[PDB]
Amino acid sequence: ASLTEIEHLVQSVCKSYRETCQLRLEDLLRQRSNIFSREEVTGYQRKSMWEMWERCAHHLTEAIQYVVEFAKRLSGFMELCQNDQIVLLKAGAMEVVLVRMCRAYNADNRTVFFEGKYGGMELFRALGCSELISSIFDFSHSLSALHFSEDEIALYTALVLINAHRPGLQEKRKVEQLQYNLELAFHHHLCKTHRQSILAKLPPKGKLRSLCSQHVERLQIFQHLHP
Repeated sequence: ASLTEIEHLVQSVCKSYRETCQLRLEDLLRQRSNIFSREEVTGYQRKSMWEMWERCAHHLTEAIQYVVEFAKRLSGFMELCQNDQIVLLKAGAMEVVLVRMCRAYNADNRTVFFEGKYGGMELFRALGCSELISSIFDFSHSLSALHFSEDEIALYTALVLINAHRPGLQEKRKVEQLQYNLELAFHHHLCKTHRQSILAKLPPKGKLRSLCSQHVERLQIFQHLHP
């Protein structure tokens, strides 16, 4: 690539994220004062695990739909054979959703935006997997402390998805090329915005794999019996 072709890649990835970000950052920030009351929190905790599951499943499925639309607008993604488009999304979609969640999290009171208001992890008590929920909250708290910009999220999440080492890739070389060009873009933008410092602060890549694998294993247990 040439430097202006890289800048062009950046701009495009950043626009794709803006068009598929699902909740706009301005509206999340403005809602931080809109917090569940103790009686509303009690209402969630009284819900059966089954109802909580169904709600969580619906919001996850919505989120994944936006991630998929994002993938589709990354240049070169749609020219990949359908097998590899599926491999990459199967592996990385939930990982991207976990990263996107940091935008909806308030590290000042450890609350997340859920169904219209902010609430703590105790909102989710009826699922009975506090270990998992607290590690999700802990991961988002780790990310929020970086003060991730919109564009940083865009570029980082595209590299979450465009990863040549996922197994079953039928055109591993095409994916490498796209990953390479997105890495150049990412590192270039960090230089133009003076944010080189965040690279060494990003989650160990295995961190997201390992958290997503656990998260899916809970989802697995809920959406087998009773889809």
